[PDB]
Amino acid sequence: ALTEKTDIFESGRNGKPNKDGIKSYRIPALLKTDKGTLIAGADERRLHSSDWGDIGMVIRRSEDNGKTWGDRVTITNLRDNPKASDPSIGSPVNIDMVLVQDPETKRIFSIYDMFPEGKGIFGMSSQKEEAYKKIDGKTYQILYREGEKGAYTIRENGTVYTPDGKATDYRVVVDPVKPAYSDKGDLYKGNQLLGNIYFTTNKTSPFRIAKDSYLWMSYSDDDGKTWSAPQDITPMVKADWMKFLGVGPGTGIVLRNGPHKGRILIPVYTTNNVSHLNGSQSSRIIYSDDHGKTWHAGEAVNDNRQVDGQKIHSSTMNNRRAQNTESTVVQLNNGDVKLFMRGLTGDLQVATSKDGGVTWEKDIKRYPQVKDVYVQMSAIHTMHEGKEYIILSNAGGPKRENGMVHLARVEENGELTWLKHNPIQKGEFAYNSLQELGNGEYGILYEHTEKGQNAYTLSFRKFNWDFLSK
Amino acid sequence: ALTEKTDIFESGRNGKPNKDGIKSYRIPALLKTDKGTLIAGADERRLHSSDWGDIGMVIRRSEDNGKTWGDRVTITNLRDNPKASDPSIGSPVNIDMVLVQDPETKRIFSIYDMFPEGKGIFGMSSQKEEAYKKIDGKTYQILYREGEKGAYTIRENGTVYTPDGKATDYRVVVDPVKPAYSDKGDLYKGNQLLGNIYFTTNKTSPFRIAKDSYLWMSYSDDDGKTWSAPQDITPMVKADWMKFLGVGPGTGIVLRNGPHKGRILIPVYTTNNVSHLNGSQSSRIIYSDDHGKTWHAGEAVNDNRQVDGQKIHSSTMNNRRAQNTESTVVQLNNGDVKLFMRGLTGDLQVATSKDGGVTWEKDIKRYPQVKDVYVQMSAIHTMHEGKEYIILSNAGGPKRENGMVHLARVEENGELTWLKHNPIQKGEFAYNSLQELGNGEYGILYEHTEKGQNAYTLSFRKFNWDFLSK
Ligand SMILES: CC(=O)N[C@H]1[C@H]([C@H](O)[C@H](O)CO)OC(C(=O)O)=C[C@@H]1O
Ligand SMILES: CC(=O)N[C@H]1[C@H]([C@H](O)[C@H](O)CO)OC(C(=O)O)=C[C@@H]1O
Ligand SMILES: [Cl-]
Repeated sequence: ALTEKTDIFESGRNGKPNKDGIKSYRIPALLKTDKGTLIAGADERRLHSSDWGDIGMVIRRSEDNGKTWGDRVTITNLRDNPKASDPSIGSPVNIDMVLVQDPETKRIFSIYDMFPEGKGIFGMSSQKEEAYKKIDGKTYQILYREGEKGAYTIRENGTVYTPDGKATDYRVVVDPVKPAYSDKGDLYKGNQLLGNIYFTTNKTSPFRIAKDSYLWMSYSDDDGKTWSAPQDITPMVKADWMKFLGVGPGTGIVLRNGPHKGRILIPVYTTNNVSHLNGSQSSRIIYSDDHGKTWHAGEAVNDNRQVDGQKIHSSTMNNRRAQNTESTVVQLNNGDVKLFMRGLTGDLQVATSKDGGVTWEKDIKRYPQVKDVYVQMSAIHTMHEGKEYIILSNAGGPKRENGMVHLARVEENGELTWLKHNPIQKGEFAYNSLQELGNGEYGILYEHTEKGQNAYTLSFRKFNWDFLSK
Repeated sequence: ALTEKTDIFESGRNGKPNKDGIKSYRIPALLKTDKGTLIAGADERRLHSSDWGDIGMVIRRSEDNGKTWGDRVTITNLRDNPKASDPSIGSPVNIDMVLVQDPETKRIFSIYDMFPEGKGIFGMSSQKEEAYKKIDGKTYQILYREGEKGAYTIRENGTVYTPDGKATDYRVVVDPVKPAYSDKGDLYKGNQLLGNIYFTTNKTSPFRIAKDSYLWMSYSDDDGKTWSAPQDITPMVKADWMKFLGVGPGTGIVLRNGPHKGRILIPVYTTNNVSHLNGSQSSRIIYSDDHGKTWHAGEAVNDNRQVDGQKIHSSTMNNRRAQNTESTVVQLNNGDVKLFMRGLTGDLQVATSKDGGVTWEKDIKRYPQVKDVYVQMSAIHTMHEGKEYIILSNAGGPKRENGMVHLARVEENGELTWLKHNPIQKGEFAYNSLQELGNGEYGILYEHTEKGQNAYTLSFRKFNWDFLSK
């Protein structure tokens, strides 16, 4: 059996905003917390549906295990540029979240992309501006002044600082904010405002950050009810050559066994300056061994990998077919990590790691039993009456439609046997996130539209083992 | 006055190897030391005059102000691949050197390029191979093993470690090297010599280093009679995005003024993976503030540089004309650093640093009164009775011909106004290196051909100044 859909994030209708003024909801993430709570995350795309604009990172909570859901809690929404001529592209952007709970600390992390005002990924500059500087062993974000060339950093209490190293006070950027963090990056000269460092057009202040892709994180210590101010984790994980670095949205994992047990894995992907979105999309994970304090980049699956007798690297590649993008991560009972990667083979592409996410084996396994129409997927480990299984959910196709939940037995070394492919949602079907619910039940937050819904409405369903196996 | 042609590094004739079977000599570097000694350095290009093959770093000394010269002392020459099916491209390569002396320590530095077997610069791999890896960092050089993906590292005493971090113990590379350092890189299984980590063709050992460009350093404390084993400085200065990193050959300086007195400046240039040789050649310096122990990279002249309306970076640029390659550096008495860069404008190109070679000013000064036929140049600071004077020497044109010596008056602001341009050599003329001999006398080692000489024969000329004035 399978429950009827419960709509958790309701988008507007026929191009028009909903009751709150919001046209679109988008990128689902679902988390089952130690307290038994269900946390549902999404992009709140106010006016409109594209991969940019006024977008907030929002969650909702359920305590009755998915029956009823509380209020929308906004984690982060950066304030729009009020003097931008095109308001649909006139806001700093947060986009795509990953959720994970550290089982030791009970801390819940939401990691998500950040772009200043622009078209977030489809609006990146073709030239690099340095985003960060290491002054005397400490890393500070850079600022670029109008007309002037040179450093400018952000130190101490948001006190700016000239390329001279002179504490040119008057100037402060806010980073211990305050309201719902919409005032992050606000620039003051005195007690009076001015502008915001994430503003790109028609600026009322002289300072902006570098035009780049960024990676932010916020945490909750009260089961998802209140969230910390965004931590900029970018410099810990982003290399000099990297153009884009963003999350593979959905739900991350904590390793439960082997010598790296307790390691947090967050799926991510990069583009390089050689081919950007045309032929360099490359999956990897970032990880933390200290309960979310510091983060590190693992190697890309495409690093030192052989395609057609020629080795590639994610920093230099230009090959459309060899890309792998958004991914979903799972650990086996034998300690292996499997990375299910969105790609362009029409097939399920899977990478294998032996050292817990850092390095990847030579070959990408392909399963013709599971279609991939170039859309996000979620997969989870689950134990049923002995051993062992993985549950994977994505569009059946052709196109982003006919939602499928696929069931595989985990064999031996460490092989997968696809046992059944059960339809879960007819009509439009895109992004989705699976969770184990306890007691042989499972949950899913997925993208789907009906009856003129804008794109997308995010909906929840429970199901049991019978729905999966017969 | 001007002294007649005095050859130091004699090339061959009409495609014949000279007395010692060395067809070609190339890339002059001239240094006068603390004891008054002159050092002349060259590419010992044994097999041809191309930018690859079997090349040794060699010097010849003079105690008598360049009257007569001592014999050849090989700094470094890596042994050839005896199994390579083409000897002309069948050797690990060293190429281009900078000479410089620390005034306080008297240590003389030779900084030069290195490539494994191949066409060094004209034969670089299309895709990135990681060359180094931090482990409890601790940075080690990577080895790749035929048939396998995965690190392999060179650790203590040259012991090869497996990608897992297990000692192969058996496998070891020669790091403290002995002979002419010709055994550097040799790979052993115990006392069994198998091959060399710098060979890339028809290999006899299982391991090779990354196909990349490297930057090596040797030093002598005995005024140039013996030299240490090559030190690999690459990982201190070469960023991840960099394809090529190599020196602007000739002679370096030490800062004598300002808040950075004692800093050693080595001119270098980089390429990127977007356009490599076709549009990315970018001049910068590397420097040492601790007497040549540790090195750091300065920012490129092309970093955040407004050109043709747009801002570029050395890591992302594709602009042929905006390139700046080999360069020579001088400090002014007001503390400014000037960088004369080989370019493709036909003009002389000059950039200014006000923080001792790290950052560069918005603007590149073009001096039409001075020609540049896209070839290396040489410049030195020199006081004579007044203020302030710089000598710049290069080709006259059209083509690599007519050795010119130009003089400029260093104004206080501090621009420079050119006074006279005097021919020092007729015929075909290319690379050169200038020094200050004292008593208002100057010396120049340069590149020249006559009587069917293989190119080049590298000749010396001593003289002032009435040549410059009158
Ligand atoms: C940060 C961002 O833009 N993420 C978006 C992603 C990305 O643009 C694409 O993977 C580029 O190749 O595309 C999609 C999509 O519905 O297909 C949704 C994400 O919101
Ligand atoms: C590292 C190296 O090869 N240096 C060479 C240099 C280089 O190829 C060029 O600067 C690329 O544009 O070319 C020349 C030259 O004929 O002028 C001489 C140098 O030996
Ligand atoms: Cl602003």
